[PDB]
This record gives sequence, C-alpha cells and structure tokens, in this order.
Amino acid sequence: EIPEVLVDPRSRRRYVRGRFLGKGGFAKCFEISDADTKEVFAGKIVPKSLLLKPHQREKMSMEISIHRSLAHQHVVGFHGFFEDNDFVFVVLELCRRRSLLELHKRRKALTEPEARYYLRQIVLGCQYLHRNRVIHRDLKLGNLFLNEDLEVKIGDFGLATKVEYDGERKKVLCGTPNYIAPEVLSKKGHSFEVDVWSIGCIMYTLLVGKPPFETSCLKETYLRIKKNEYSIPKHINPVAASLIQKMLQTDPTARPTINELLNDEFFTSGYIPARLPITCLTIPPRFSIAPS
Ligand SMILES: C=CCn1c(=O)c2cnc(Nc3ccc(N4CCN(C)CC4)cc3)nc2n1-c1cccc(C(C)(C)O)n1
Ligand SMILES: [Zn+2]
Repeated sequence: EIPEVLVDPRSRRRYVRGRFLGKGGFAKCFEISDADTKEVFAGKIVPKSLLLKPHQREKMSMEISIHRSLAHQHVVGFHGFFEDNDFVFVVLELCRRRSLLELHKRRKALTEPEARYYLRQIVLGCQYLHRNRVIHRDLKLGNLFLNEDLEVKIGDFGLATKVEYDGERKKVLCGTPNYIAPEVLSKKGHSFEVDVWSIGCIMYTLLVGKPPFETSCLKETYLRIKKNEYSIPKHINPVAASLIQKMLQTDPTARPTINELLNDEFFTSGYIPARLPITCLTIPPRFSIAPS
C-alpha cells in the first residue's frame, strides 16, 4: 500500500501524495507536493515487491542514472529520487497540460503549423539526448508531455540507454517500444537511428491522425514495419510526406540524423508559430493575421 506522505531522509523532504495521473509498467504516477516549498511535481512510485529479480531492479537504477544526468528545456526535469522498505520514488517536473497523446485523442489530425511546432521541440530535446549519447528508444505521444506554455518535455526514460563507445550497436532492447524500429524487430543491432524512426512515426500520427503501421494484430503490425508497409494519404503536403519517407526507411543508415532534421524544407520553408494558443487543446487554430 502506497504511503499518504513520502519522505526522503538525505535531502530532508516531505511530499504529500495527491492525484493519480497514470499507470505505467510496475509504476503508478501521482502528483506529489513538497510540504515546505509548496511546489508540485510528478511522482513515479515503483513497488519493490515487483523489483525482487535483480534484472528488474538494475533497470530502475539505469533509468534513474540516465534521467538525472539530463537537463534541457524539452526534457522532463529531474528533481530527485529516494526509497523506503517497499517503494522507490522518483521526483520529476510536472507538466500540467498532460501529453501529446491526450491532444491526439481529442484533436486527431493536427494543423500543419501545429505539427511543425511540436516536432521542432521533440527534435530539439532528442538532439540534446543524442549529444549526451542517450537513446530514448520509446518516443511516443504518451511520453511527450506538455507544460503550461505547451512546450514539449520528453519523459519516460525506462527504455533509455547510454552509448559507451563509438559505433556501438545495442544488441538487446529489453522491453517493447511503441514505435519499434525495424532493426529492433529484426534483431540486427541498433543505435541513434531508432529515435529518428520514432520521430518519423510521431510526425505521421500528428499529421494523419492515426499511426503509420496500426493493425488489429500487433504481430501483423510488426510484419508491416519489416516489409516497410505504409501509405501516406495524398491530402498530406508533398514536403511533409517527403520528410516522413526519409524518417521511415528500413535502413537506419539512410534516416536523417537528429541534427539534420531542423534543416529540412518542412521546417525551413513553413510557418512555425512562436507560441500556440491554449484553445488549440480543444479547437483547431486558424493562425490569422488579424481578428475581424
Ligand atoms: C512520472 C512518470 C512519468 N511522467 C512524467 O514524467 C510526467 C510529467 N508530467 C505529467 N503530467 C500529467 C498531468 C496530468 C495527467 N492526467 C490528469 C488525469 N487524467 C485522468 C489523465 C491525464 C497526465 C500527465 N505526467 C507525467 N508522467 C506520467 C504520468 C502518468 C502516466 C505516465 C505514463 C503513461 C507514461 O506512464 N507518465
Ligand atoms: Zn530482460
């Protein structure tokens, strides 16, 4: 049973357990608030009872050690971690506007400048991660959180990995990513190109309003990722569709690096709003010059 109040004995801090946010893996997420500073955060509470096997305990440590080394405007802030007899608690930045998945749920297909707006911040954050030699490996709508200003914050570093040397090919991804890259499925080894693939899939879902490889059978969805079986609707811009085609290639050595993306015609030749109206959560924005 999760405690009503959580206390860290090294930093001397008390966080009051509040609203249930979401359930991921073993973890339960609750909005927690510091007794003294009156600051609210997102709290990831994992039960030790489900961390008895050292393999699962090591995963949690790897996830924390990776997340704590990350400081960026487009990454979910890390404020700490602590533990007790039965639980592991992680203290992270709380984004009150939830995640792009909620936005996708209500809004489905988004306007082209809205996608250009978010994709820029998803890339900027991922650029930071790749500069620090971190592969997220599970980039999806549900872990791209939005703060009050609707700026993207990447979170959920459970499937993340640090690249220890030049040209390293990770042979094992223990876990199941949402936008799983073909090299993961075919077990040929993988590197940074798996994140560009996820970004390509995310781009498709924001512009089209459904995932590129969604089938009833997830195993038949995997067959499609392998065969490169997708079709971009013809109502989608030929510049945006050309970027999706670049990012969704079975050959990882052919996908643009996280650094070349902001320099694609899709970004450089299109309107990228400086900020989005909070109405865009509910209503599609028109982006007009003046109001009649
Ligand atoms: C702490 C675990 C990972 N995580 C974060 O780092 C994070 C940061 N901000 C947020 N914000 C947030 C706020 C509210 C809500 N909900 C409000 C209640 N609704 C019923 C559903 C949506 C939702 C989010 N939420 C955050 N996280 C979060 C919270 C719930 C579920 C999940 C997943 C599904 C990725 O495990 N992640
Ligand atoms: Zn394993």
